[PDB]
Amino acid sequence: ALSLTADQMVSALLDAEPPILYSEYDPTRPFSEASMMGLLTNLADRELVHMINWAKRVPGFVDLTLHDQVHLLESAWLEILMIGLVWRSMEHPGKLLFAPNLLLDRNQGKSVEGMVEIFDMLLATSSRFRMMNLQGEEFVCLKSIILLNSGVYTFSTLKSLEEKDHIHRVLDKITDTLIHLMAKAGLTLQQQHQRLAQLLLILSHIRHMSNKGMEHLYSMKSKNVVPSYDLLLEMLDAHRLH
Amino acid sequence: SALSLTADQMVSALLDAEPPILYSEYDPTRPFASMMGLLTNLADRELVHMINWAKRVPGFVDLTLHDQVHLLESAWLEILMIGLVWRSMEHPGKLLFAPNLLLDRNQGKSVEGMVEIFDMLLATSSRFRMMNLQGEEFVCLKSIILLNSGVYTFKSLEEKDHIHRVLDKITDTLIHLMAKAGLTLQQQHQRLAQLLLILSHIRHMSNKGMEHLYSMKSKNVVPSYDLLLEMLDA
Ligand SMILES: O=C(c1ccc(OCCN2CCCCC2)cc1)c1c(-c2ccc(O)cc2)sc2cc(O)ccc12
Ligand SMILES: O=C(c1ccc(OCCN2CCCCC2)cc1)c1c(-c2ccc(O)cc2)sc2cc(O)ccc12
Repeated sequence: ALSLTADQMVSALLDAEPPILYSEYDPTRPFSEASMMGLLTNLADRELVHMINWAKRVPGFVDLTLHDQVHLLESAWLEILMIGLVWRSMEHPGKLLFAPNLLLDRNQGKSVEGMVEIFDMLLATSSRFRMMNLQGEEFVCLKSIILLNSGVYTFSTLKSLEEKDHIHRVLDKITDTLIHLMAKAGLTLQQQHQRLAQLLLILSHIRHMSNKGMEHLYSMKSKNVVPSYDLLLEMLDAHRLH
Repeated sequence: SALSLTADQMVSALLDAEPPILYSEYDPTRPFASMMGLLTNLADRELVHMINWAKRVPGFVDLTLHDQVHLLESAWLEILMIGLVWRSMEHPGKLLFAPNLLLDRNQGKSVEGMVEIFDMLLATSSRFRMMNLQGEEFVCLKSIILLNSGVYTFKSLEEKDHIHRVLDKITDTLIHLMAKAGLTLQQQHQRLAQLLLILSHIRHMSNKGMEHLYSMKSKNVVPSYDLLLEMLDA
């Protein structure tokens, strides 16, 4: 993994991209605002399975222990859902494209108590992507950075010092990769550094939205909010029988 | 105008703007639970010095008062935390809230819900330590937190463009520092990225800290709009 070129890094990330899923309901029937959370929950749950298989294709990720793979996904899963949402919504001002058949605006967000504030933050992030003219190759680098970065500070065993050093090396490679993309695009050295910072600073906002969103989901008092250790392990820990 | 400062002038302005290190307010002859009262009192006194510092960050006072207040509302606990982490850098295993208030994680356990965030703060300090973070870099990072934390949640696009122009100059300033220190272009990029990724962790800690503070049902957690505006002293 640490021997990939920038071009190989981009290529592997582009190839790992998960599909765009649809909301599960009959589109010949009228839409009901009262079904919204149900629809969003079912969508998130199905997306999680594809997220696990995307994560396994992120260079350097399966080199980690399964325990650490689980912890990174525990920390990052809602951030990853959210940056994916923002990316899908970038070309639809004022809207959030949860699915091609589930395109919502903030007035619809208002029907769920406590949701509109987060809605508004997601919309502003989509606006920022648009203002920056964020490219696909840049987007997949950012999403991989979220996966590797978000949980790396909340995990001192010898094996684990080895894990953190590996993560930091892979992160350095993704930085090189972003710079390569920007250079190949024709940006000056000054413009490369400035845009690199602009991209990375957005990740602080994505982390903020993830924490506000998590607090919001917990406030709904559903039985199931986060993916369990066991659920994630089961999905991550495949046998070699297939 | 602020946008015309050189990288060297930006660094000097930020170093000179640095706030003082305050002490905890307690009688050291008296027996030492009341931990939260001490920390609350400390943070409350730190805030006015934070406002004086923000007014000295180049470009900040070119914003409307309304927008200055919004930025401080968003950033104040992050700023207190990166300050704590910086002060704690040479004290492995402990958090230097003040020179007369140096606590370890065992003392953090005495307050329900605190030790998890305590541990995150200690880890961030260790990361700064291992990166050999310099004072010149620290004051750039802290200025970035002030300008960046609220910029995605706001004439208004003129204000945002201004903020992003100032952020760009601080990026330029960070790179300049690293170049003078003899880092290669590759190392310059990589170090900039490593520093900015730590800011996501600091945002995370601020979020969890805020939840914790709210979970204690205290008199009040966030500084009000009116308090901040008053301290800005129009
Ligand atoms: O609405 C959701 C959402 C709903 C349920 C979720 O989790 C359901 C619990 N489930 C339990 C098993 C493990 C996986 C999660 C997650 C997101 C989405 C979001 C959200 C927005 C605002 C807010 O205040 C809270 C969340 S963002 C998002 C992106 C998606 O691709 C899908 C759903 C979503
Ligand atoms: O303990 C505090 C703290 C206590 C009270 C605070 O706010 C009190 C409310 N006050 C109201 C008027 C405006 C200012 C805030 C803020 C921080 C500090 C921190 C903390 C750590 C862990 C955790 O779970 C929660 C907080 S971090 C910190 C750094 C400081 O320089 C000072 C206090 C602190």
